[PDB]
Formats: sequence, C-alpha cells, structure tokens
Amino acid sequence: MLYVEILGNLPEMARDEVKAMLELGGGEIIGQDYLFLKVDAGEKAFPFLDRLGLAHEYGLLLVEADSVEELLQKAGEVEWPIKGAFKVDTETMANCRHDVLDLPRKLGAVIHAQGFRVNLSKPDTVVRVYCGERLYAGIRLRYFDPKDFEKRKAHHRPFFRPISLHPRVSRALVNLTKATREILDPFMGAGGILIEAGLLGLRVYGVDIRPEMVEGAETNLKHYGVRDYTLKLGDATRLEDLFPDKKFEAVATDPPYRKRDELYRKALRSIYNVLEDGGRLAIAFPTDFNGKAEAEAVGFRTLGRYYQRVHKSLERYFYVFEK
Ligand SMILES: C[S@@+](CC[C@H](N)C(=O)[O-])C[C@H]1O[C@@H](n2cnc3c(N)ncnc32)[C@H](O)[C@@H]1O
Repeated sequence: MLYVEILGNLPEMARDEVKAMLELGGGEIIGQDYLFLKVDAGEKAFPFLDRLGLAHEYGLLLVEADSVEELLQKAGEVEWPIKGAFKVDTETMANCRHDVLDLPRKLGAVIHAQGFRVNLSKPDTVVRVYCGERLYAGIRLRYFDPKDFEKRKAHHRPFFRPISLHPRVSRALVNLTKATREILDPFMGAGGILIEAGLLGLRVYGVDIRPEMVEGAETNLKHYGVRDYTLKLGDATRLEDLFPDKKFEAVATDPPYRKRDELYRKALRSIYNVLEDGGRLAIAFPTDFNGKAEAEAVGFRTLGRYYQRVHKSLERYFYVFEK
C-alpha cells in the first residue's frame, strides 16, 4: 500500500493526475482522507508517481489506525524497512481528529526498538504520520519540493515571456494525457509545457506561428537539457500538413486567449485528426468558450474539466479530452 499527499488548490485535478499515473503504474486510489490518498499500488507505479506536478509527496503506507494507541500497537507489528537513521515527522492535516503531541517520540521509540537509530537533524529515512479523520504511518519515498517548480517560472528562463502556466500545472497537464513516449504542443509559446514534458523524459514536438517563439522555446528547451525535440514554425490549425504521416500519442497546450472561437474550433479539429486513437488532449480555454460542446462536436470524449480563476477579469477551465 502507498500514500500520496496532494496539493489543495486544484484538488480534483490533483487527484485525477494521481489516477492517471496509477493507471500507468497498475494501481488505483482506494480512499481519501482530506488531501491524503490511500493507494493500492506497488513499486511499478514509482516511476509514474515520480512524474507528479500537483502532489506534495508519496510513500509507503504501513499503518492505518483510529487512535494513537492503535497506531502504536500496529506499528509494533510491522516490519519497518528503515534505511540508515530515521526520524518521525507528523503531518497535521486541517481535519486532524487526534492528539498527536509527542507522537514522533512515541512512534520513534517503537521503531527504535526494532534496531534502528534516530537522527533528528539528518535522517536517511523519514517516517511520516498523517493525521486526518484517521491516523496513517509509513515511509516517505519522494518529496516534491515547491522550490524546484518556482525555480522554473518564466523569469528564470533565458527566453523570458510572462505567458506560461505554473510549472506544476504544466506538468499536471502533460501527465493527465498519460503520455509515455511523446507529446505535442501546437501553441507552444516560450515552451513551458514542453519543458515539463522534456524533463519527464518525453520526446517533444512544438509549433508556434511566431518565429520569435520558435527560437525562444528552443533556447529554453536547451537551457533545461531537453534534447529530443522537433519545433516548427506554423499554424496549429494545419497539423495534418505540418506532420503529414504522424499520429501523436498526446497533445497538451495553452492556446492564446482570426476570431478566437474559430481558431479554437479549427485547432480542436486539427488536433483530433493527428491524435492516435485513444490519445488525449489536455488544453485550457477561457470559461466563455463552450469547450466541452465544441470538443465533443469534433469527436472528443470529455474526461475532465477543472475551473480556475486567472485574474480579476479572466477565468478558464483546464480540460482533458480523449479521442
Ligand atoms: C500564451 S502562448 C502558450 C504557450 C504554451 N502552450 C505554454 O506552455 O504556455 C500561446 C502561443 O500561441 C501562438 N499562436 C497563436 N496563434 C497560433 C496558431 N494559429 N498556430 C500556432 N501558434 C499560434 C502565439 O504566438 C503564442 O506564442
């Protein structure tokens, strides 16, 4: 059993991102306690969970209990896979219903008795306790540091344009398509989505109608050590002609906000036509465009729609569509 802690700002999107990665990894979510997900999966899922953009961490889930007394009792009956020295670190969620004061000391004593030493300042293994409606104990396998994503915001890129999604959301869009080989962004701009895809080890394709963006995205992709790219100057409504004998595994994009609606309709048709059967499109549209109806009109099935206000006079949805 595993656990994943998700970010709370876009919690349905975050849960669906985990669902998508678990589907690749042969597992599924079996419970949720606030922003703690109980996960039925194994090591096969680790490389996919490693991809997450809207999660705080994941790890092994070793104990679930309905009281501290029960938590400590079960923790004694578990073989703890501790590497090196450990420490206990509790995460008190907003819905915590338990007194966990001094729990790190108590659980620490239980685990220490199994022949493991405690290092409070530099642990090799972090034992985690989550407190929500229930108590959960396990071992953290990966922490996703928010800092790593903040460091890839637009003003840190050699080609700076303040026109990208948050890197975490760019990453989540890529993952919601479940791409494992490649992805296309036909409105690529400064390359924010393709940067995340490339960092995930995917082959990337990009289009932009502006030469400066084609040049700039390449500058940024090189900056992040992405090598497996194909960038083209051209029109997202003509992907069939741009990539004549190609069906893409996945598409993720944030289009400009021709008349707007006509561009969107034509781009949806063009993208549909170059997607593999079973392929997915992750895409944002401002809320005043009927994205669901228009995409379904061209043949897409809608898998997800997630609302986000951008600023005081702009709202959008993130969509996940399936051909
Ligand atoms: C706001 S940027 C979004 C970039 C990208 N999806 C991302 O990660 O944010 C939108 C880009 O679409 C480009 N664009 C506008 N019309 C286009 C078209 N018909 N075909 C391809 N690109 C287009 C613009 O030049 C701009 O760089």
